[PDB]
Amino acid sequence: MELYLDTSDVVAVKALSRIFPLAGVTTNPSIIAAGKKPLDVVLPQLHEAMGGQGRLFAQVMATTAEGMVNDALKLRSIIADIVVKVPVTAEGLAAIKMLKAEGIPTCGTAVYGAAQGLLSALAGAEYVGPYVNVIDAQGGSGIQTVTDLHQLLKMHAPQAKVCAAGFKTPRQALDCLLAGCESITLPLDVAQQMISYPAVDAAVAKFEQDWQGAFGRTSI
Amino acid sequence: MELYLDTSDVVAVKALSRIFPLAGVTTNPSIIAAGKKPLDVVLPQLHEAMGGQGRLFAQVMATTAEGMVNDALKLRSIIADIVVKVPVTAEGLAAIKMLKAEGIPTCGTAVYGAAQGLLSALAGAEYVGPYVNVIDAQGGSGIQTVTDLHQLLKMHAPQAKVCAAGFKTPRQALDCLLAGCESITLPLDVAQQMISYPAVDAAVAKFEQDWQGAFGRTSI
Amino acid sequence: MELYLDTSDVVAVKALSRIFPLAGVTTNPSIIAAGKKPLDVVLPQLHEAMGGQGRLFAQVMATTAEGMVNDALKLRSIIADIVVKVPVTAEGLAAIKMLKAEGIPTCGTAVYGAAQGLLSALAGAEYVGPYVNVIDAQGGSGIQTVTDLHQLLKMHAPQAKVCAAGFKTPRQALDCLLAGCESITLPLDVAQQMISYPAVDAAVAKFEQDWQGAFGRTSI
Amino acid sequence: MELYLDTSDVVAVKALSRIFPLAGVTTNPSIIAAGKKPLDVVLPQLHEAMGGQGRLFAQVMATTAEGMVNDALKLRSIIADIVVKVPVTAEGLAAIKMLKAEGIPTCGTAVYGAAQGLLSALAGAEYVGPYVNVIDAQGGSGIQTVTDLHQLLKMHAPQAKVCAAGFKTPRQALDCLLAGCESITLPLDVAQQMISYPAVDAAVAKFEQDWQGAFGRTSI
Amino acid sequence: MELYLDTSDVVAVKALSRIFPLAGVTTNPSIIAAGKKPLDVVLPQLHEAMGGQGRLFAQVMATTAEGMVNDALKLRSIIADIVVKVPVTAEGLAAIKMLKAEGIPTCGTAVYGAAQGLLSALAGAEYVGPYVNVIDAQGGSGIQTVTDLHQLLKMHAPQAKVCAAGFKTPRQALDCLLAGCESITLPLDVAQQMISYPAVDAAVAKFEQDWQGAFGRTSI
Amino acid sequence: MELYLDTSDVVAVKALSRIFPLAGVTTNPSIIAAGKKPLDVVLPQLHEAMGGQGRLFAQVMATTAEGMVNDALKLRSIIADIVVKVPVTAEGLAAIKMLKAEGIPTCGTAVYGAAQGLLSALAGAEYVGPYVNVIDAQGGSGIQTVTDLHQLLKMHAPQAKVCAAGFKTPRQALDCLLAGCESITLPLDVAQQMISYPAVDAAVAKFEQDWQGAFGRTSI
Amino acid sequence: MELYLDTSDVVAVKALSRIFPLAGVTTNPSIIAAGKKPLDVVLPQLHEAMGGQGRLFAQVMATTAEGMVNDALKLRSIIADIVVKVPVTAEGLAAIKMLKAEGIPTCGTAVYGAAQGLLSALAGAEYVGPYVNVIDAQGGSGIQTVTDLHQLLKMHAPQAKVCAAGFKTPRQALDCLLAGCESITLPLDVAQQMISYPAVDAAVAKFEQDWQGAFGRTSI
Amino acid sequence: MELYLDTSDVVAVKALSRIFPLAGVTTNPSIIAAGKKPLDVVLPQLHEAMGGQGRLFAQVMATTAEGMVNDALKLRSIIADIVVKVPVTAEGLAAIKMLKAEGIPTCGTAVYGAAQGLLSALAGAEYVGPYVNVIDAQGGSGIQTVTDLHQLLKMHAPQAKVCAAGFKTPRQALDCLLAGCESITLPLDVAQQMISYPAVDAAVAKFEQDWQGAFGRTSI
Amino acid sequence: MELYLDTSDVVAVKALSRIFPLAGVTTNPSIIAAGKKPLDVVLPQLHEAMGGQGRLFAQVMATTAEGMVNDALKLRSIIADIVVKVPVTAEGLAAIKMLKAEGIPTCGTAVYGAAQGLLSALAGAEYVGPYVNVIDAQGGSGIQTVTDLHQLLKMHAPQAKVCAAGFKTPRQALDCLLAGCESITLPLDVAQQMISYPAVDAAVAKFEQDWQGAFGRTSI
Repeated sequence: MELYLDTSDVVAVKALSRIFPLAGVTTNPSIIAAGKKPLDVVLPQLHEAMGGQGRLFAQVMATTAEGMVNDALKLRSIIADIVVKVPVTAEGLAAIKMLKAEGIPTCGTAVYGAAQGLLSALAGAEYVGPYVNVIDAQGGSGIQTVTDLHQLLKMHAPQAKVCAAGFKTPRQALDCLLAGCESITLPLDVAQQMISYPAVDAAVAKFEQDWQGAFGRTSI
Repeated sequence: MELYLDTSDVVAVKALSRIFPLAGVTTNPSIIAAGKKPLDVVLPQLHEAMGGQGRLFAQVMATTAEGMVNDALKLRSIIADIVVKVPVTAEGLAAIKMLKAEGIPTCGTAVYGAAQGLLSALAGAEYVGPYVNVIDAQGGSGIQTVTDLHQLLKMHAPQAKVCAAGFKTPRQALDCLLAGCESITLPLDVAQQMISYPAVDAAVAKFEQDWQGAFGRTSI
Repeated sequence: MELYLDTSDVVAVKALSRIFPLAGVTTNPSIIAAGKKPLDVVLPQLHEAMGGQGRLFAQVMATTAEGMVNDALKLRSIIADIVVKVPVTAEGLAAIKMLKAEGIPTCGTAVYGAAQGLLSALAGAEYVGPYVNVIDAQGGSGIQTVTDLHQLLKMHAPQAKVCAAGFKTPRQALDCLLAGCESITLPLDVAQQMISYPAVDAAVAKFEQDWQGAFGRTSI
Repeated sequence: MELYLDTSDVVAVKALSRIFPLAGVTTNPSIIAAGKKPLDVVLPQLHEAMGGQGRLFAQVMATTAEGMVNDALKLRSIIADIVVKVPVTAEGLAAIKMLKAEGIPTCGTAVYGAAQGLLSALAGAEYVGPYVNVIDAQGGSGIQTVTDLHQLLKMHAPQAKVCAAGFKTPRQALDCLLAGCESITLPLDVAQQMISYPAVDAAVAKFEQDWQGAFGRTSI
Repeated sequence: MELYLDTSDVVAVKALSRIFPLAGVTTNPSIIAAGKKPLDVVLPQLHEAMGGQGRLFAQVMATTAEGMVNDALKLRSIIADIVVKVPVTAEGLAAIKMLKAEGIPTCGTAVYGAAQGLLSALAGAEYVGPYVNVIDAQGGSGIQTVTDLHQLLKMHAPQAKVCAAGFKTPRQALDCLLAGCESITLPLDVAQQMISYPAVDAAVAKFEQDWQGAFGRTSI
Repeated sequence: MELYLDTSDVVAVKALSRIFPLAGVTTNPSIIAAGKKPLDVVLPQLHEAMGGQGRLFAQVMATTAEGMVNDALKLRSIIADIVVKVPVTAEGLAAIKMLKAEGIPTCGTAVYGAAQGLLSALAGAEYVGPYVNVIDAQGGSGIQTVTDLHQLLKMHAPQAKVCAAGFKTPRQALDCLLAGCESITLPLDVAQQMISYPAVDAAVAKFEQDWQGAFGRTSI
Repeated sequence: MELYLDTSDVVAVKALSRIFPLAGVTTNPSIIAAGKKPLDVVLPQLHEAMGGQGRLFAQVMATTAEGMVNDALKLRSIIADIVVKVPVTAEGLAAIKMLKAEGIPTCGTAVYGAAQGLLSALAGAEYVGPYVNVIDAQGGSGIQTVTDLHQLLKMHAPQAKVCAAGFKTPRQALDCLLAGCESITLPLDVAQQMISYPAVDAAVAKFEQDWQGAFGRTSI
Repeated sequence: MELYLDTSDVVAVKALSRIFPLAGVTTNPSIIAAGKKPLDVVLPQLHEAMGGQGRLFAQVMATTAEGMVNDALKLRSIIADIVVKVPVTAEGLAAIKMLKAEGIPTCGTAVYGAAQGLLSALAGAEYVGPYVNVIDAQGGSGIQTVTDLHQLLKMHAPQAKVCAAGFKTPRQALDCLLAGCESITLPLDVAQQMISYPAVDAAVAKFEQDWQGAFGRTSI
Repeated sequence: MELYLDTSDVVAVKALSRIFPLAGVTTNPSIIAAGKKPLDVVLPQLHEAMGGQGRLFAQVMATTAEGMVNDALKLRSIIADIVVKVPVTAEGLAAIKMLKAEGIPTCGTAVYGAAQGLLSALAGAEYVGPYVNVIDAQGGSGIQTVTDLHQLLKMHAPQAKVCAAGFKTPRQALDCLLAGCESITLPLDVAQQMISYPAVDAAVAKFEQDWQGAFGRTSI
């Protein structure tokens, strides 16, 4: 499974890169705007924070398919192996098709339904990104949409993967993973929650207390 | 998965060919009549609109099996690699058998039950076309019939595929695809509905608004 | 069960009132605009077309809760026993609360999720109308949302009913009814489709043919 | 449960009335034509065969709703307590409504879908008759349609009952009964099959053989 | 739940009457033949062995319905409150109907299918007896038949009960009871197996051993 | 999937051989007796009707295993590649074992339970034939028995196939096929029913009507 | 729900009586032996520890049914309202029957199967005690046996309750309660585990810490 | 699937070897004692009865692991390819381990739980024998235990098989086989019941009767 | 499947090594403290007790990731092929990553959720050890967490295994194994319970009694 980070925070990415088995860092225009720095500056910094390896995601700005292709070329110039993000629209689907014809990896973002994600995957997208929280806030079920999308990708576009995003709680990520999602991207808060357990600290303290009682020291 | 268009509209087929990953265009005598132009004039136009590639479907008009074979030969003369469509009747099954013996690819159309579609597939048809809307309007369940037909084809005629048609809503197409259908043909209204999401437009607008707020421009 | 018509066509309502066991006619601002006539003119006409009985639904146009209440009072003045419709918003929920305090029956329209419909029902709404086709076109599942809403209403607001709307096919209405919906409103096309079966005509013709063969007469 | 006979055979009805707990005899124009005698002659004969009790069903022949009501009045004149049968069409639904207004029991025949049967039941029909064999031969599932219709009647029209017909095997009748159908009508072949078991005869013969072995006689 | 004994063994019936909460004793011609004594001699003995209470079952031996009625009258003369047993045949169903008209309780024996048992129950039988062992030995499933019969009786003939018989193992009786059967009749071997557990004896021995260890005695 | 015909009607077999994708013709002593001609006369005629290809089934008539083997040798002499049919009895199982040792393909007929069919398959039978209608008329469930038998053959005798027979309706055949049966044999009535749909004829008529309206002719 | 304690520890019973909503205290000969004091001494002490209320359980020690009845009379003399415990054996069932006839409340202990517990309940026992841990250690499933016993008691002996015992973990008690058990008896260790949660202590500490931070005190 | 016989009856084994596709003969100390002859005499006789082929099972009698290994060596001396049987105890598990180290095939008998059977299989046993009847008589479910054991063996010890024993009815064997058991051992009564069907005899008689009616003879 | 022992008792490990098919011995700081001897002394003793083979587990004691790596190196120095254990924390995950980079096998202990275990497995852990009892004593479900963790490992980290720990009853271990866990570690009490069955002893005694009755001796 590929575990990505949904942030542009370089310091946090560096801090969590040595803890998590991160497969990359994933960004969207809102995240970049929150970062306040441009792509040509952020993307090298995020790549360095991951140790020079990993896989970066960036989203296009244009609305026309040709503009999306030009933005994809710019992103590939900034980062050689970047994976574009492209909203799944009519122009988005056209741009995905052109990028597939051009050999540039593409990702179908702004996916709200299983059929839309499947269309993006068939167009040539390597990843299809549904936002669980946005779909849940749209009155639907993000987990059900993600499960349907994963089933469709596996049975119809086996070369495509689902990169579920938009998690408010670690339970959402667990549910998405149990649905079979081949990839997942977590925000900093959710990612930190996934590893912070007070029960683990209590158990470690109890182990150390028993060690002191039986030996009188803490090491070894 | 093969995604076809259930239309004879050349302009719309050309417009949607660059958006959708179309595997071809599918037609029936009613669609052709609505197009008001003959097969020898439409089929070349539909093939050109698809970019010179793809897989066209045309339906025979004869009632006798020998007449159906003659119509299939005429269609193959018009388009070299066309896939005939043949109603699944006694004469239809006979014609499917003869076409299989002749190497011409055939498609079992006018399928109202899973067993009828399985008979068409066993006769030699590569595709079996159940009309979801017609079956639903016949008092039955189009999705259940399509699921049964797909299961029967997969476990009895693995070389045959289900090309579900007759969709009034994108949800019907999604349900058919989740049932495992190897192919699907959408009408123009349904196909357009599959890619038009106001929520996607709103999300893109929000992304651009954040981009402007944080940088003051729209591109890159 | 209450069967309503989602139309403002007075002639069609009159024609279908003697066929269907209609409980009333349901209208929304788009339907009224398509009707091209004002509420003070349409509503008496629709009531008369129903035979002077039944239950009419009309939707408020104000955005503020107090304006919503004023529009509700105007509608009640036009039709004594009309059931208002109110979009389920913050101001919509406030207006529903005031109308409940005022004894005016209210309906929660523009419902996109089960929880929103439950909030409308708890505020005091007698009906909660989710549009199945709109929710389906929003990337979700209209039938699943309707089922969840009905379950919530039955186990939490037993005095409220679900009036499922927005049907493209009779199968959607059948699925909603099988989910337990206490009410359903159909457009003219879907309502007509539910009663027109060619198989029934063929069976009646066969019965008459057998009657002629055995008796040589058509009547009795 | 109400057990009816789908026949106009007076001798067979008399023979099976003393065996089965028959609730009535059910007829359709094809059955009457096979009988070769008119309603004014058959219906008194069928009523007498049942012992002067039971509940007879006869089907109207008119196409217009007013003609349907006239035929219903004629049938009621022939048999005082007869239950009409009326195909579920637009004119059929209108005639059902008029008969309900007139206090004449009505039955919705020629039912091909659950929604059509529910419409007939809501119009005022006490019984809704789906033909399992006809629906099965129409490419659908008769048992599934009957189950859906029964669920709809129970949860929406509790005063209506399902009288499943068109059985080729006793297993179909068993499946319909297990679905909860409140009534069932069997043809003579199926009805006779339901009670004829060679295993029962063998077991009785074995019991008599043991009785002879232990006692030497057959009686008592 | 009514617990009966499928035997004519007077000594064993007396022995097990004080252990089991028996509702009566059930017999068939084979069991009586194995007993080697006539009904007029056995039935009083079986009634006395039960303490003068309980409900006895005896089976008719005639083949014609009138003969079955005469045998039922003879049995009622022998035992005032006996419950007849009548094979579910055409003549058996006729005899059940006559006995119901005569007020004599009847039981539908020789039941091999759920529908046959339902017919017997509708005819007027208070109990319906399927033999689990015989149905299992006939290639079918005795437990499934019993479950279907119980469901049919509960939803169609609520006044009738299922008295499952023909058990080779206590697990069969447990499965029948878990299916909801209102009554059950066990043979001597199965009935004895239901109460003989070596584990219970071992646990009692352990309890007594602990009592001796802590106190030094066995009583109190 | 192998589709056989359960008949000895040479003319009907010839008529349906060019329509259906028949794998052969299947016969039993009752069918042959209805044909009124001997095996040495029928079997060559049935083979010729099938076009000189296909796979014929004939049933032995002896009661002893050695007699069954002799009858199998006689049948193989009449038709070189015939598949014997052998009732699954003790002598039947012995004969199946001897035929397997002799290299003659064998078929286990007269199968009433899943265990009996599995025993026949293990003995060496290539096909196991359960009669759905006979099992259904025996009080059990033919479809359940067929499903259990197919499961057992698949997990225990993978070299054996289930050839379901005894169909009264096409729905039974569809249910058997959906259970996974590798083979099916249909009678003439059921087989003809599977391909005759009035809806298909109506749809073809509508297609021709649209063709005439838009073009003014019927061909091409 | 009745919550009992499976112990004879008077001090612990008194300590836990003010914490738990105990319905009584339950004992068996092994527990009493571990207590090292006789029934005439323990039972008054246990009753006093519960505050003079509640319902005590004691087990007979005789093997013969008459001896069991005598022990039950002795126990009732010691404690007026005690609920006896009686192993479900042949003599145990006889003793249960006599106690039911005598008006003494009885409990079926040493229950290893659902059928044995149902027999005890039908004999007249008000409670049936399956030992979950003993059944689990016997190779079976204690939770499944308890669920089956509860279903049987509810559908056959509605006046009887299941008092599940023999718990090693609180999860076993939770599973038994979720199965519908009307009563449960916990050992001291399991009962203490049910209320001791370190997470609750941590949450309370956090609440008090926030209270101190925001106000600077601990009370109110 | 491997079909064994649970007997030491040489004459019955010889009689049933030519009917059943027996894979061997299985024995236990109780069966041998019923045979009244020693292993050195019975085992050669049973091997000869099977035709010199098949796979024999014999059970050790020692209580210590070393004595168990000595008994296994003695059994292997008597029969070269015998499959030992070893109760799954602590010493039994030790003996299974030693026999696996020694290359002697071993079988885990006296299995009462899925975990015990899995332990035996992991120790090295090729077969694991649970007695369905004994487990059922122990208050548990033999079929559930067998299913759990088979699942555990398949997912944890794929080289081990389940040889279900202790059948009172053929339905138990059918249930075990449907659970996927790779082997089964039947007693003579159950084995004979599995092949004796009166319905098959009746069907054969009907076939011969039709043959006589149409031809006038019995052969061919 | 790998069966480990969750103990540091050298004598018990030696005793149970010849009975169980142990794959190793698992230890934690609390277990080691209970052992009262250091790792450099216990680990050689535990390895010797297993016969010089097996796979030992030891847990690090440091809190920092670098200290965890140093402790892992010390453990590997003590035992060449030891499998470390590392609590799944942020520092624990970092240490797991470094150990994977260093080629040292690692185990993710102190796992309280499926997602935490999956993170440990992705970081590089060969095993993931959730404590069933510790999770159950935290208000959750240990079996459900173990099942979710195993599913996640199989579908996302196929190279990792689940080593379920913390069992109070053999039923917990059976449930974990039925969930598919590739490994399991048992405490001495639970391990002993899995092999000690009084029923097996009774069956062996009965076998020996029959042997004496039929032969008069105990051996062979």
